[PDB]
Amino acid sequence: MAMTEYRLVVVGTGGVGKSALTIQLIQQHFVTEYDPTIEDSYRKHVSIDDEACLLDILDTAGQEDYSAMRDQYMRTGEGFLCVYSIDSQQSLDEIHSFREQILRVKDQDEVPMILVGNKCDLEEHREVSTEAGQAVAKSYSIPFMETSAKKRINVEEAFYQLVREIRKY
Ligand SMILES: Nc1nc2c(ncn2[C@@H]2O[C@H](COP(=O)(O)OP(=O)(O)O)[C@@H](O)[C@H]2O)c(=O)[nH]1
Ligand SMILES: [Mg+2]
Repeated sequence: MAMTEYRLVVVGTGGVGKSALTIQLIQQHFVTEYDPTIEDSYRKHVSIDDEACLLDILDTAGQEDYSAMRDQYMRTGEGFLCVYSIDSQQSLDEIHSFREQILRVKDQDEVPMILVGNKCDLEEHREVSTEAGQAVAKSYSIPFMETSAKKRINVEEAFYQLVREIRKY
C-alpha cells in the first residue's frame, strides 16, 4: 500500500529564508549563505498525524523567467508555504501578490497554503508584529505560524500544518 505524496511549493521574496527552512526540514542544519538563485526540489518521508507520507517540496528562487519545472510545480502544487520575514514589512507586503499568483495559476478561489513569518529569532529587528501576521492569515482564512530556521522553531510544524490543510481540502 503506497503512501500519499504531497507536492508543496515554498514561495516568498528573496532573503526571507525559503532555502534555510527547507534545508532545516530535510537536513536538520542551518545554512547561512545559500545561493539565492538555486531552485531545488526535495523529498522527505514523514509521518503526519500518524499517517506516513512523502513530501515533494520545490524551494523556489529568484524571479527570472521560470524553468518548465517551476511552472509545472506552480500548476500541480497541492499546498503553498508563503514565507515572509518578521524583520521586513516589504516581504509581508509581497505576500499579497504571491497569493494572487498562486490562485491565478491554480485557477481556484482557495488553495491550501500557510502564512509563515520566518526569522522569529530576530526580535530586535522585528518590523511585522505577530498580530499583523495573524491578521493577514485570518483575512485570507489560512493558517499562520512564526518560524525560525536559525533556532529551529516550528520548522516541521509549518510543513506538517500545510499537509493538514491539504487533507482538509
Ligand atoms: N536570524 C535568522 N536568519 C535567517 C533565518 N532563516 C534564514 N536566515 C538568513 O537569511 C538569509 C537568507 O536565507 P535564505 O534561506 O537563502 O532565503 P531565501 O532567498 O528565501 O532562500 C541567510 O543568510 C540566512 O542565514 C532565521 O530563521 N533566522
Ligand atoms: Mg533560496
